[PDB]
Amino acid sequence: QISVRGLAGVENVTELKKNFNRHLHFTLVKDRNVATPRDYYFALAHTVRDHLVGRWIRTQQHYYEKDPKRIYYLSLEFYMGRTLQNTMVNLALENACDEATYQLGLDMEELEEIEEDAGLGNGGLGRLAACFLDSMATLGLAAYGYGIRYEFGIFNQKICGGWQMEEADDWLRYGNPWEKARPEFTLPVHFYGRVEHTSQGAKWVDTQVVLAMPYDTPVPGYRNNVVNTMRLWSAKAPNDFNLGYIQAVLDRNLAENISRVLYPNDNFFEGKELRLKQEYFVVAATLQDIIRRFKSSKRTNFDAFPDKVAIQLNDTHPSLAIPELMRVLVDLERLDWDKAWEVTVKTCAYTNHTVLPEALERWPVHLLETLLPRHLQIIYEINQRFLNRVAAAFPGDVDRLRRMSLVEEGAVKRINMAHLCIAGSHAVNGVARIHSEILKKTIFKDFYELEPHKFQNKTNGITPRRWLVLCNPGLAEIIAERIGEEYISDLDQLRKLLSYVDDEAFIRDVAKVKQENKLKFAAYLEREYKVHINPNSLFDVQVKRIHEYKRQLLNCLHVITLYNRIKKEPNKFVVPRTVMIGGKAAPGYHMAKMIIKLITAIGDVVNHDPVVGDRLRVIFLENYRVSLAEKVIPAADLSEQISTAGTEASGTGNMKFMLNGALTIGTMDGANVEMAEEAGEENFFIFGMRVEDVDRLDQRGYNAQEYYDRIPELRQIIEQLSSGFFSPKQPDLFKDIVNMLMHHDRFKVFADYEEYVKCQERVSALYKNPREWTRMVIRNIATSGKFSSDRTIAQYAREIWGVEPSRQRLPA
Amino acid sequence: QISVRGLAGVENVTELKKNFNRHLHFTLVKDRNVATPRDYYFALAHTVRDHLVGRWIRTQQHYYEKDPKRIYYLSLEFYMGRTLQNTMVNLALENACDEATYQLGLDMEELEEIEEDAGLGNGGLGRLAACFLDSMATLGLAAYGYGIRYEFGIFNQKICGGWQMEEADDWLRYGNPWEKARPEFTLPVHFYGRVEHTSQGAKWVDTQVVLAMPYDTPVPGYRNNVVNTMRLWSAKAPNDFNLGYIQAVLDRNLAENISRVLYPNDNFFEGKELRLKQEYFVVAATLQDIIRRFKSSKRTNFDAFPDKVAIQLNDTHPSLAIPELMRVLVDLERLDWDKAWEVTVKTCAYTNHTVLPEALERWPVHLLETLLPRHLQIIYEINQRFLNRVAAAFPGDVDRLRRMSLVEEGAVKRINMAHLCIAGSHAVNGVARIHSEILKKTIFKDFYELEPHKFQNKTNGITPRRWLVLCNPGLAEIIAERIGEEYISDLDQLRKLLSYVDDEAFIRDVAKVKQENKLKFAAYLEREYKVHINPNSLFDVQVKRIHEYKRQLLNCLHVITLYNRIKKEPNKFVVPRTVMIGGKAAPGYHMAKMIIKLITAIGDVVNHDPVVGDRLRVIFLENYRVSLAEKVIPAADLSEQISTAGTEASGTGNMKFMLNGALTIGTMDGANVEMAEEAGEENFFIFGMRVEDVDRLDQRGYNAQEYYDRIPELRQIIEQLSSGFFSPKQPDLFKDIVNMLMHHDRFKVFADYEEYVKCQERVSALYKNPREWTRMVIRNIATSGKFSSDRTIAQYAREIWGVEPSRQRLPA
Ligand SMILES: O=c1[nH]c(=O)n([C@@H]2O[C@H](CO)[C@@H](O)[C@H](F)[C@H]2O)cc1F
Ligand SMILES: O=c1[nH]c(=O)n([C@@H]2O[C@H](CO)[C@@H](O)[C@H](F)[C@H]2O)cc1F
Repeated sequence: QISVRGLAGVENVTELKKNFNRHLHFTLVKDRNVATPRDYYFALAHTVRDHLVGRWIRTQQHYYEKDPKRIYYLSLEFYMGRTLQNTMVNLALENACDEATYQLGLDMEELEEIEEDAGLGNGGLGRLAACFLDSMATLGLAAYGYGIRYEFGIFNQKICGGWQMEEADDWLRYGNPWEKARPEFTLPVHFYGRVEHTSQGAKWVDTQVVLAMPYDTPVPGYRNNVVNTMRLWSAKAPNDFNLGYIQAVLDRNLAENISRVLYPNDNFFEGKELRLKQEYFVVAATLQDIIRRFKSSKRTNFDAFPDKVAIQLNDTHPSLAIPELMRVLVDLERLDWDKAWEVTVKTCAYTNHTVLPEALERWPVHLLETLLPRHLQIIYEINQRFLNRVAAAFPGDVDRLRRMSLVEEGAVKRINMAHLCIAGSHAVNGVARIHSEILKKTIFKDFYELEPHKFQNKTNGITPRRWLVLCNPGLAEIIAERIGEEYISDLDQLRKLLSYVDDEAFIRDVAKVKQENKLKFAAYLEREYKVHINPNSLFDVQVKRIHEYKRQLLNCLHVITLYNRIKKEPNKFVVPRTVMIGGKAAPGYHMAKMIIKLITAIGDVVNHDPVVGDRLRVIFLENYRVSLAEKVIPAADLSEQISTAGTEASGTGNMKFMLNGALTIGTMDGANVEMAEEAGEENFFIFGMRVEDVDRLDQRGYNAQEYYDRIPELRQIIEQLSSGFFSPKQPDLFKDIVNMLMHHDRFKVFADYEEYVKCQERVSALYKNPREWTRMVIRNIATSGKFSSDRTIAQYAREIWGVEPSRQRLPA
Repeated sequence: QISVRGLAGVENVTELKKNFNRHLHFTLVKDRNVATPRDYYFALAHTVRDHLVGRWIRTQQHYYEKDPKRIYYLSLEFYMGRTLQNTMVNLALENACDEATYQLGLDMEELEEIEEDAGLGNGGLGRLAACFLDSMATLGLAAYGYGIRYEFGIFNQKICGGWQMEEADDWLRYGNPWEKARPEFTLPVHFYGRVEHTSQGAKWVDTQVVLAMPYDTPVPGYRNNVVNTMRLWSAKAPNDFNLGYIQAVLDRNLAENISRVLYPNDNFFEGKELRLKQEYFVVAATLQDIIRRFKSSKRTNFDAFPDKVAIQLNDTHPSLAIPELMRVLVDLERLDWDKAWEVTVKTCAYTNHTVLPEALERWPVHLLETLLPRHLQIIYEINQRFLNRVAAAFPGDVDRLRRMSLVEEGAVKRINMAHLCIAGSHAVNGVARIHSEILKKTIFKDFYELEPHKFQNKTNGITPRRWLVLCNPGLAEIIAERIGEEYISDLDQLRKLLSYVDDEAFIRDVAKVKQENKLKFAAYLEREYKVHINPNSLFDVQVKRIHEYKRQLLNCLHVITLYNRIKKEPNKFVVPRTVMIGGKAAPGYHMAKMIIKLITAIGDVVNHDPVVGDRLRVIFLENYRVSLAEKVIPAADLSEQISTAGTEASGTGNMKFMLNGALTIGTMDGANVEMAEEAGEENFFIFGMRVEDVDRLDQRGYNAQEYYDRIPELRQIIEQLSSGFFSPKQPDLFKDIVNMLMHHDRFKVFADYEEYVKCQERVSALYKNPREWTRMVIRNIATSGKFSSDRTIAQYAREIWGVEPSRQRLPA
């Protein structure tokens, strides 16, 4: 049908149909008379998987023969979404499978909807890991993603009576055709116990043992025949575990609970023992596997270890890799401390994802003492040696010594895991230019002064395979018609589109693709949720995890302003909008749960007011996840990126909207700054305080009452919330929200309100002129190239890992 | 190589090799360079499984079209063992696969050893269910086995310091290629709650829900292209289960624990709540599935239900089927009580497996009250109506009323599940002629008097596929050479062998096959256990679960007698023996654990005494299970079947030894009586008290001291045990054993000692004359035909289920 989806050759289609029928019969044990759409999905998945196998085997054979430096990406989260379409895209099989299934009397898009998301992450950090795996394979790097195979991923969100309810994400119920269990590579992991000192060093004894069983999932590169591996560990009890008899067998669950469930917190640290066990479990199994592969490659020369191994730490979650590597090298391999430390530093690098104090991992010493006694001792020794260096560099500066210590003093002694990561890594990076600068100026200032060479920036990116070709084939096609297909793995080529900004045909085509996407999404909503929207309205979208810093509340204030203005002048023309907000709240985060209730409560009033009509709709998008992002992002006109300046490290949702033809309303925060720089400030809707303005306000003290007193429209909204206008049956329902905004608002919602509302007026003004709206859109798409994760990964490769990317094809 | 293993045609072999390589590549994702023997096993298993699929699909299609009466065999145990070789035998693929793997450079027998036993049973009762499934498929019956998919089967037994240790049987660790998950047929099961009475009958409300997910395993018939189904249920929590958040997800384990582990008790009732949950879980899911299939076949006519459905209860474990069927028919389908009861009685039949009082299920009322409140009410109503019938038949007989009641009075009120099964079944059977007679004379006398027509006998049997063709191909072949292959599904044809009892060639061939089997087994022991035996000795074998009634202790007394006699006259000739005892003890059964220690302790003394040499060896066979039975039984010369008369209902191990060329030393107990009747008493080594003799001794009182006083050789053994001869470091180790034998022996070990020892002398006498030993063996094999489970199943089919067996082939 469309060019970018590849060839549908007679031979290919014939073979696909044949193998589909083989799998339905032999694999699924069904015939066409009893088969359901789910059976058909699985028959297709197995058929496509078969095409990965040969390439997967020979890629791994190639790495053994060539013996390149290996890259190990350690993460507690891999937010993968669905795999079927992504695999077809990367293998150039989409059109062929579409034809084959069509000839069998099946709709492929209907089959695609059956696959469960692999929802093994919370949001930005987890999705970054997924985009990174795609780019590393596309760039021919010998890379492995290592994580945990959670039996339950991020919860499914149901909205009941306007409230979030959580349901278990039982994603493995029907099986996972993509993974391959590798019980033969099972490894032991140790917990608890005690440390014994012998004539020949320390020994960690009397431990409890949990087995780590790996499951491997293929990661295909874009049309280069490279297939890399994501290896996820599952927890298993040993067979003599607890071994009255019945209870001992039932108690195996205690060991296996380690890999049971993903902690559903986003940008928030919870110091629970089970989470610490998860962090060590992934680190211990992964490091053993790395060392095994290093020894088996081509007495043991660990001096060359950093030449053949790079370990990237995604946040501090796998920070225990640092003392674990020291433990293995010193206690087991018998290297001297100084040599082991040199190897460790040159091997490890650390990526920071936030500056919010509540997100920083600070583990109580008493927890580490009980669970990991040898690691605590190693951490104390690292700290002593590090502080000896600080004292030599800054003699007499006693406060610097306490500020920089890995051990924090107080009520409970804690270990600062970020301090550990900086000390034990050769590179530390932030994830956008402004964020990386904030790190050097504020929270890691002391460390930057000691070791300036360690600090880098690597601006985040997204993969243009999932986030353009897959989710928006209509846009991919009209671009390819003009500039060819090379841009899919070289996104900077989108700049060529600048020469079409005055092209009347292109303008019409860009706008046509957006309309079609909006129609399709408007239909999706009616079918699956019985919600009814006007597809001719401006689609105003804010999708991301619910958090006070992201300021969904500022969006709510604007929505109520628009409603109040309509009620004041009902017969005045306004540009129609559909305001869509979606995202999950952490189950324990009360204020985020209250914000969801507020959004639905506003919808309850606005959507049923006869005077409003179809001029304003407010919709909460339930169960926001990767597969939903792929649907809504291509349909969006306006992307809301409105975090308080200095709080969103980078953002990546922002980049997805830019690539897909939405304009951005945003603060100068995270990557928004670089996006505006690339496109031109005149092609962005920037408003509000800059970081420096927030700093000034903090200095004199933020007083929300001042804004309430001086802005009549703001006062009206607060009075409506307080008096029960949006909750008639429970007048005081939103008291906590009002109290927070008036007395305890860390994120200064009122301070950006006036400029936000005015900027929104400018958006509505431009939308009234379709031609100029679309020309600005083209200027955004054309300059989105920098935000490909291929660019990001090439920078990590050259500046941190010391490896060269390759666009060269492996033989098919 | 050998005829009975089928053809190895060029086309077949070529295709098998091709598919083996396909599975290694696509299914296992390996090449020949990295593959292990386990990978090769799996590639073969998938290749063989592929051959089952077409036949499995069309068998189930055939039953839908023909709509025959369906047979449902309900059991908490299916002791299946390994599946690979059994499947090859039944499909006639053994020689072809042997050739194909040979050409690939692999040894098939080595690959077969990799498969884990499906050890989903304890012993005789569970293995009977497995043999029954094989026979039902071979006889073309539309039969389904229904049970629980335990994640952990019967524990693996390790012997440490002479003691039993238990390890978890993690049989699913590497996957199970034979099963197919069917999550689409998942069904809810209800627990707890309360009963509400409405205008329209009772309602069971406020329940907890557990999901039952089925897994289907194919059951191939012998070369008839029939493939039946064994459907095993797995427990799953619903997704809103318990739905702070983390704990709610972790607590799912509580629901899923229902299918976690097999209770390891053999002939012993333990009244634990979890076991009751297992029993209802299998019954509730199974009955819903049966009713669904009945409604979907060809408003709803339940009068015809018993014409299309038979439910066989394997012991009382699934007895809740009776009140569950009443519940569904009365509460849900709204039938009147009397009609529902008629349907229930005509549908259900019950098989009793023991008369030992400690094995009988008597559930406390308080347990049923809390867990299954509606079932308790239904049971009370069944009891009231049943007792009203008894009162009408036997007016004034008040003690009969209390004896026959389903409710037992006392300290704790209990429900007698055997009484429930008799009341609610149209047929009740024992499992050997003597057992069935004991039921009518003793424990069920009252019930027999009320309803004599209900009581039947169905003597147990074993499948000649697993228990001859599979485990003893050498014997199968020499038989086939003379009488053809038809006997494999018509075992009565073995009678033709009586005309070869004087055939010098046949005599030599029978003895040659035994020697080879013994050599192979003697080698297996050295390889896997480093134990060294003389293959020219008489192989004296007792393998079965460890229990006081089975009298492994009587065997021990004989062994010590032989040792003492040798020590008394060292230079006298004795027929050399290897005495082998194996079997598992229930983890909580102290006396059985002590018996295992005694056996190893005797071995410790006997096997290291230089004066004994290789004339006497005592070996404990570790981890006795189905796969081990297949190895040892063909190697045995003497089969020990020495339970106290009246205690072993039938036995089936006895039949396996008879078929495989061992002679039997035994009491007139269970099926031993019918075996001796078939072969002729002169061709059996019968000794000891008959049932009537045990009864007489009980009347005057059993006094063990009398035997100790009158038998000097017995006195010597007891003094050796007491004084610490067999435990020098712990002199009083066996005090409990001596005390039991002297003061509290329910099974009268001393009373059979003299006759047992004398009978053993007659065995040794015959073994000295190889030719006459072998002629007696031929007379046993030739008359083993009655003990085929094909005969047993044909009797169930005609006399209980009302269906006709068929040897007719389905199209391939
Ligand atoms: O716990 C966190 N969970 C999360 O999604 N993040 C996010 O990481 C993304 C990838 O770098 C960035 O784009 C965002 F700015 C950041 O908020 C940060 C966290 F600390
Ligand atoms: O719990 C029991 N577990 C068991 O193996 N059985 C056995 O059942 C076999 C099959 O009928 C018979 O051959 C045996 F006589 C009997 O002991 C009886 C039980 F009650």
